[PDB]
Amino acid sequence: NRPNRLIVDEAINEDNSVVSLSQPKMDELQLFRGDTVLLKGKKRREAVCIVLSDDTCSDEKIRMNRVVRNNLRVRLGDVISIQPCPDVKYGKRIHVLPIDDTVEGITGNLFEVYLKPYFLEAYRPIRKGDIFLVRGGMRAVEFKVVETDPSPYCIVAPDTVIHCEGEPIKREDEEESLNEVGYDDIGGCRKQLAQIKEMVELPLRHPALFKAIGVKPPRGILLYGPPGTGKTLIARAVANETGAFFFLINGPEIMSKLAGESESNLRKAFEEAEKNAPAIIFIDELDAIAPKREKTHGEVERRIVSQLLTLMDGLKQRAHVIVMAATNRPNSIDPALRRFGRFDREVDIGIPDATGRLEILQIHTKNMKLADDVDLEQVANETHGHVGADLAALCSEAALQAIRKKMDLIDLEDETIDAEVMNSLAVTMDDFRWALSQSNPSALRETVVEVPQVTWEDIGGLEDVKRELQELVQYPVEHPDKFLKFGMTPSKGVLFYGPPGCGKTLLAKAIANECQANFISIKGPELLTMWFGESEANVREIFDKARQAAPCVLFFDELDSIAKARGGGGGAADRVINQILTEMDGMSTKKNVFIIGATNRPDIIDPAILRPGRLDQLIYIPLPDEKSRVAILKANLRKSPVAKDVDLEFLAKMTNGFSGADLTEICQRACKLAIRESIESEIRRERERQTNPSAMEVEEDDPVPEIRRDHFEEAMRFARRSVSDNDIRKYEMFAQTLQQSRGFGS
Amino acid sequence: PYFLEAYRPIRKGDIFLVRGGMRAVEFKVVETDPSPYCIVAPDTVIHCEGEPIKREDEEESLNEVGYDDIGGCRKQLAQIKEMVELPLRHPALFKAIGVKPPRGILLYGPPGTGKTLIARAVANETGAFFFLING
Ligand SMILES: Nc1ncnc2c1ncn2[C@@H]1O[C@H](COP(=O)(O)OP(=O)(O)OP(O)(O)=S)[C@@H](O)[C@H]1O
Ligand SMILES: Nc1ncnc2c1ncn2[C@@H]1O[C@H](COP(=O)(O)OP(=O)(O)OP(O)(O)=S)[C@@H](O)[C@H]1O
Ligand SMILES: Nc1ncnc2c1ncn2[C@@H]1O[C@H](COP(=O)(O)OP(=O)(O)OP(O)(O)=S)[C@@H](O)[C@H]1O
Ligand SMILES: [Mg+2]
Ligand SMILES: [Mg+2]
Ligand SMILES: [Mg+2]
Repeated sequence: NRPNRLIVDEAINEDNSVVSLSQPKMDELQLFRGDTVLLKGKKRREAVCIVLSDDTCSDEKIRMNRVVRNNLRVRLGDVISIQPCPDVKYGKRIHVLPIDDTVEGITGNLFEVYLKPYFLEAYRPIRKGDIFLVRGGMRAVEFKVVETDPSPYCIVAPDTVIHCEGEPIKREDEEESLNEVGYDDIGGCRKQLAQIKEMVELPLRHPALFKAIGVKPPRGILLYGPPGTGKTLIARAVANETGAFFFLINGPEIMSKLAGESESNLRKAFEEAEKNAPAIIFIDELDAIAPKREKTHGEVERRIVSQLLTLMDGLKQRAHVIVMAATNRPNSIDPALRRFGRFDREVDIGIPDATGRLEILQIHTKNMKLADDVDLEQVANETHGHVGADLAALCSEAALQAIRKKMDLIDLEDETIDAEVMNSLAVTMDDFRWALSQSNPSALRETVVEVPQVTWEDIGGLEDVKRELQELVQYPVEHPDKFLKFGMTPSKGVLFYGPPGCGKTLLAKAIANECQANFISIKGPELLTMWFGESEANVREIFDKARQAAPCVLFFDELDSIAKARGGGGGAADRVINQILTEMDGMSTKKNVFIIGATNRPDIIDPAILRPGRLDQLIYIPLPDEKSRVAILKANLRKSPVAKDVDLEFLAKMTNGFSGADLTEICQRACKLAIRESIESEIRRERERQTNPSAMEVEEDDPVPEIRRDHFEEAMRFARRSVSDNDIRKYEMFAQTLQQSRGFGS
Repeated sequence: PYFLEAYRPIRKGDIFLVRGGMRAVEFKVVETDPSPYCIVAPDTVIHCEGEPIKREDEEESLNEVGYDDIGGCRKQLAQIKEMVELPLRHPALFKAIGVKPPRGILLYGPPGTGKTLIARAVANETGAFFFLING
């Protein structure tokens, strides 16, 4: 019962000689955050590192980098003893040698480019026989600390002369390489990688214990997503990091053979993974082998599908084999493969969000050298609809434009192998600014599931509606116990209705931002574009995406288009509304999926939507008042530089009966007047400066930097109301008599 | 915990079964000194040391499937017993009657509701020969 045996978890820090610990474990273990610890591992191999602190780190777990993890012959979830050692002295001679595979391109220097900035103000604790890694110069490079004269371990001081001359040596056959793929090469998919580790790590770490329990493990894991999102990468990383045997079956490579060779290749893969248990068999591109029953023709294709089903069912009589697979959508797989005892667990890898895209861009720009203006958060906010492969291509294209301009400088003697041109080489912001425009993203039709970025501050007015939406959406998530006590059940749906342009889409986004839930937006034209024989699996697919990503807000915008397409034979409108109604009835509230609709025409809505148990909360969103108009105009003008002279309350008194869209239109029109005036002034000053050279005052400056009362008072003369007064009386009537539409009605 | 406040009447040569610990376990009462049958009192010292022995080839195992592994389908299992139990219990008598039995029984339902299980249980519990063809 010792407090020094610890177990490895994933690393957050980026350094090669830093381990992390939580503070109570250090205080029990008598360690401070400047110490120099010694770490023992399997096959009697040990390491030396600098410890620091963390709060996200637990006590039963230590977080260390992959380079330390591979110098200890340790994988994820293994045992390591830590002990303090202030017995570390400085050095005199330290002999390093590169490793033969990483040094086949460059020749010339290795000391000043690589080793010189690495040990400067670092004092990295090294030991004899350790491999370390340096990034820089569009390449990563390995070295091994071969010999220390104060043997065996020391701290690299400026006293130590570092021998970097000799032959790059060969590897030992059990040295784990650093060009392999691990968990740090994957970004933007934290949750899914956690699920796959939970499913897979225990039945492959502990086969004997888990056989001795008597529980069944999973055996079929189907990864799916759009093309190019890193599924082959995830399977390869789980295989390398658990250390299991790994056999790869490729889809076209099996279907390209002749007949009896295809059957025997499948059978040999499953037998060979019997022999070397534990294993992982990865079937890449499954829908080339086993597509739909109606899309196969012949004897050979159906015979291969039946072969694969026999082997998947016969895995039960085997020991410790996981079968993974990958496909671009689940609906094209033969549905007999997704039963029980076959591919029964599904993991969905989607397109990344903004945090994900920044993390991809940081992965691919490791070995490159960036210029000092390049801010990758702006690139990550610009690139929308990019999967990971597109971001890798964008980084590669920017690097090639930089090397092309340096061949515009240096072309004559650049043909030799120089390290200096690589030293000077840098990628500016305009290269990324170029390659952003000449890039063709590939996931724009895909439905986006993310948290929105519209807070409550973008919305002006509407103060009781916000309270009512909190009490509908947020309260049965945070406080389920009150609803258990008082004996009621929460409701499921809301319908917003009202005049055009008053802020319904913004409210539906802001409550999803408030509750930190996902958000799926569907518009009426998107449902009507879905075809005659195609709308069915599509509406079911949207309600499935809502169940997988719960707690969710599923928002049906623009219902008046679906209503107007009925009656001019409008059969597709009736088919879509009936199928939405059936899916709402089937939905059980124990996943916290919450449904919202919105309409500008509350007179032609289908009354069966308003039934209790369906969208039966009716919130009327009206034209704003004078205080509300002041709040709207303040909300739209937060980014614009506005002069002090502007009176907003005067604009609110002058604009009566406007909606929110018209107030935004007035702001847009005034800003265009400002840009026109500025460009006239720049043409006039350029003309005058060029027509009178040698001017005594070279004073470049903003002539008008802000928006004054002239611009708003001119933009006010072109204002037009969007909602006429007869319409206002009709919306006031429906505000009270909408709920009576279900009987005979009107 | 098994024999505590139980006083279970045992006999020499019987197999019994204990559940617990994410596993079921078998034992056989091999030898009683008041031969052959007795009641397990706190007087009895219970020898639980030795080698776990092999089975006899006609010992019916308890990892097989019977009618107690099926739940939630009382009515249908009653129908299948009525159709099947008499023509397989008494073949000679039923041939001597002159009535035809059924010969094709189609079980159907959604995926995952235990159809393979029901057929396997009827096969084990009647003791008929059983051949499995897989599609
Ligand atoms: N999440 C990611 N993080 C880092 N790199 C990624 C990521 N996703 C994709 N990539 C890069 O994109 C390349 C192609 O990804 P793939 O693994 O081929 O994706 P995929 O699932 O194979 O798509 P298909 O349908 O097989 S073409 C990878 O080799 C990586 O370089
Ligand atoms: N209450 C409001 N506060 C701030 N901006 C608003 C408000 N209402 C409307 N806007 C602005 O007007 C635009 C239209 O708002 P939406 O919420 O999309 O209105 P809508 O109810 O969906 O009606 P339409 O048909 O879509 S214009 C928004 O993008 C805002 O720029
Ligand atoms: N009524 C039940 N009582 C107890 N366990 C059941 C029951 N139904 C299913 N199971 C369990 O579910 C497992 C799978 O059932 P199966 O016998 O495979 O059903 P099934 O009819 O084979 O479905 P398919 O279409 O063949 S995949 C069984 O091995 C049992 O563990
Ligand atoms: Mg692939
Ligand atoms: Mg809108
Ligand atoms: Mg079956």
